[PDB]
Amino acid sequence: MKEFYLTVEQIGDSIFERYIDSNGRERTREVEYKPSLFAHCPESQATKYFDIYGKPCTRKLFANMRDASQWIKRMEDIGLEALGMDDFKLAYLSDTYNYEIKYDHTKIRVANFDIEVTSPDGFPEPSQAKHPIDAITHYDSIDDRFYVFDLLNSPYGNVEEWSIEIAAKLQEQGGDEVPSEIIDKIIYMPFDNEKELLMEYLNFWQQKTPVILTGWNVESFAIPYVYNRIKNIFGESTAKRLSPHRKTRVKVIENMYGSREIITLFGISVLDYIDLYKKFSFTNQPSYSLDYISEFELNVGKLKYDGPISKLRESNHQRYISYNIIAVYRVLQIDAKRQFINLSLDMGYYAKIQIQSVFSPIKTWDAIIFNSLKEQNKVIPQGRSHPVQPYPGAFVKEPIPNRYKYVMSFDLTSLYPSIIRQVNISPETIAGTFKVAPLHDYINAVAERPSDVYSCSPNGMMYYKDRDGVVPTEITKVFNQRKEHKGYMLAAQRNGEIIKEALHNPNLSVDEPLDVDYRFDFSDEIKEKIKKLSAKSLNEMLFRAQRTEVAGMTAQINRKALINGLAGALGNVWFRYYDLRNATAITTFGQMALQWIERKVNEYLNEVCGTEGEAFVLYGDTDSIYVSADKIIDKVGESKFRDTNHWVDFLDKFARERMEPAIDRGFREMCEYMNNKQHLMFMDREAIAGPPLGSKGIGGFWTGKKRYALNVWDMEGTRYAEPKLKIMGLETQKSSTPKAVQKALKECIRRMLQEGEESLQEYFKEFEKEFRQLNYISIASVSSANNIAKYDVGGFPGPKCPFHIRGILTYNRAIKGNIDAPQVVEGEKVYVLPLREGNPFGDKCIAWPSGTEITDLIKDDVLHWMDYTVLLEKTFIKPLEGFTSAAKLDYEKKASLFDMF
DNA sequence: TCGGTAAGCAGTCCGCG
DNA sequence: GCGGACTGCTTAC
Ligand SMILES: Cc1cn([C@H]2C[C@H](O)[C@@H](COP(=O)(O)OP(=O)(O)OP(=O)(O)O)O2)c(=O)[nH]c1=O
Ligand SMILES: [Ca+2]
Ligand SMILES: [Ca+2]
Ligand SMILES: [Ca+2]
Ligand SMILES: [Ca+2]
Repeated sequence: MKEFYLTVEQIGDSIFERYIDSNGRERTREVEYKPSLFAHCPESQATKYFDIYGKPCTRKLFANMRDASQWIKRMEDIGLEALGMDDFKLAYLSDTYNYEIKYDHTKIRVANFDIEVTSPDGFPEPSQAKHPIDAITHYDSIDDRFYVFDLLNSPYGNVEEWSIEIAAKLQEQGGDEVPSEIIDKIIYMPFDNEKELLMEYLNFWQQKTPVILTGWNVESFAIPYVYNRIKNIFGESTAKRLSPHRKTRVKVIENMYGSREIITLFGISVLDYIDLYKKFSFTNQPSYSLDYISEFELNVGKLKYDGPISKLRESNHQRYISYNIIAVYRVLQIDAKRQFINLSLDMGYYAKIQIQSVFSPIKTWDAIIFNSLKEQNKVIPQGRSHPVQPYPGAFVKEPIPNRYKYVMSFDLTSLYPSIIRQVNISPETIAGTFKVAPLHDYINAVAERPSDVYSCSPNGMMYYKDRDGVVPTEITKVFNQRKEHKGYMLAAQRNGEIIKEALHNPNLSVDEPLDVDYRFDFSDEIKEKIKKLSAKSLNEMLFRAQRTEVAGMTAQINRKALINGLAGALGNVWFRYYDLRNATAITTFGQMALQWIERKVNEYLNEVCGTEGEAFVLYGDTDSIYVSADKIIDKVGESKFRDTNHWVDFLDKFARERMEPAIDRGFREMCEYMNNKQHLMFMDREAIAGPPLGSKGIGGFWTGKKRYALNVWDMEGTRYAEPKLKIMGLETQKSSTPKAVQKALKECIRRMLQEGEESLQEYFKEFEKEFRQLNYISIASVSSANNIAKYDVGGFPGPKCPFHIRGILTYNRAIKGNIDAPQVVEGEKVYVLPLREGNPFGDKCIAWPSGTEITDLIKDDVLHWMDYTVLLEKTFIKPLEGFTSAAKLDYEKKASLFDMF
């Protein structure tokens, strides 16, 4: 097999590399790598190395990496550019793996672990590590085993061994329900003392050294705790055995308001799963406890126990250990679904970076561009210091707030990357500038044509047309990968809808789910077989189709995020290729493209309808337009359609056969006007929306910019079994909105769009009457909580104290003195409830850590004093009033002359 | 929360005769 | 009471 790296580090003058050799074995080597850097040289000097602008360079080979670093410093002292890859390990990988890396995940040791630490006096601080580690569960992907290290004797209690037999039993048998599929994979090791436990764990780690190390909060808790505890008991040298090269560093992570410490383990790649999830999931959750995320992702129930976690080991050691094991498994289950480790490996090996560097789009693109340029013996520029400067972004149209009955939307494919490719925007393709007219003049095609030679953006920049820049070349490669995965995602989505339709008529039989590839549209033969399947088999197939869609979504949306990240990196001062001329060339071209095509679409539809000056485009944001289709439907007449699907078909065909060719002609003209390199503005129909045929539903409404709701029948070629609400920006979509209120507001919207005013009034009346019975957690608001200290004046709110922070201060006074009460953590999320006048907490609200029940001490008083009237007005009535006023509807029935009968 | 801009709403403070 | 200046937080792209 072809060799591939696992990890790489620089330690002084050596590169330490772990890798898989040509025979598939894991090896380690230390290499005295001699790096090269570059200086500009005279034109009359033979070289094969050129910078990105075509100026000749001489290569300087150093005796060691320290010599190279010192040379960079002296070049700064002189005032001359020091060119080349200054991150020597990236250069090492580029020289050692000079081909497209083909990796074999089965050879990569991925470890998932979790620790338990009993603590009487609050949260066990990892930097102190003053309490025994009393359990470790460590799953190894190569062994496919859960290694369980269990402390039986502690200063906080002596316990009996954990029983695998009880662990396996149902909770209704008094068991812990450890999933049967992992029971045979557990290797249980009990210990008489903590010193022996940790010594054995280190010997185990030496034998089975993680390449990828993951788990939940491992970077901020488990790793520093284990390192510091071993340090405290045995000394520094022993703790450093967690690194295969015996090297560690305390790293200070700084933010806006403070800092924290993590431990860097040289020769390991730590990918904390909470951080993978936050980067790659595109969710914003009210809590990031593993129980909360597990319930959201997997629909598994919360891990139930009695009393505080600090007393769990002593009271129920059996459950304590089972729950440690289950926590490790839940992370593996989330990854089986979301496939974030797979994604990280794919992108890391593609770029040729340390795998943990996938968190940084700047580092990722630096490496991709470096490797690409090196292939042509070109030499990268030195990174420079720049002051942070604001720059302009997208255009968003101000919509007229209203109901909109029939709507079709259109959207540009991969806009910012397509602009980069069309215009040919790159550091080395800058050709010069032209004299800019107001943007309006380009939009309306009255400005002078910018150039007869170069490719232009309306910010004034011109670009070469003779050859593609490196940024367009490399962005195209990742875009093509994205396109492939998006295809699989959409096919799985369409396949899912076929199964949903079939589920209306399930067959009374015993059979099996079909063995199919859900990434490809079902054949006619498969469709025929599906129509004969049982509900059991169909539901299994739906679950599998949906898992295939999730896998495709992970792969496509994150490749989209990477290519959009390159457009953004051009506007980040830490990027080697930072240039506001290029960042603004992208965003300004986008503003023009949207407004240009709004004009062309209005012109086309006014012509087909025989009117003048009427606005068909009701809204647009960045690269999308929303078109009123009422007049199109009315030209046919509603009574002429057989059912909803009939007019949906008609609009689908109108969009494809009439509107898209008109849009294409419009953009081709724009490409010629700007003299661009290649026409790549591809705007296809996205949504077809409207009320059910014959209903009193309103179809859709807008309240303002980035705030609308549509009843959608077809999305990007997926024809839904049931209409789907597309809601953007409204409170239903915000993590700050109470869970039960999101649900109620969504039902109000559904009723408005699908059924009409009377239906809305009926539901509102019921919600208002019953909502006080809702569980307190479900009606609590949520907020991140920063700067608690800034606003705390002797335990009371200082000037301008935010509402949620006020709630935290209230909580802190109520729990004062208690060492075991859950503390609110700076920067994390809290639940918030309003309090009625004259409550014993002495303020108008209270807040506590999100994802948790409020502590028993004050729970009774919180429930008794919760202000339901304020809660309802603020979270439900006010947003609903906004929706209904915009849609010209009433949520309460107004008096009529009929009330007289 | 270590890792592009536009823009909405909640809440504080305070003016507005 | 509602709007502007401002902070804080959270979305849509
Ligand atoms: C979603 C998103 C968009 N944008 C910018 C760049 C996008 O090209 C532009 C439009 O966003 P989108 O229409 O969401 O995305 P897209 O056009 O890149 O891709 P698709 O093919 O799925 O339509 O907004 C960002 O800069 N960052 C982001 O996270
Ligand atoms: Ca735990
Ligand atoms: Ca788009
Ligand atoms: Ca059937
Ligand atoms: Ca869009």
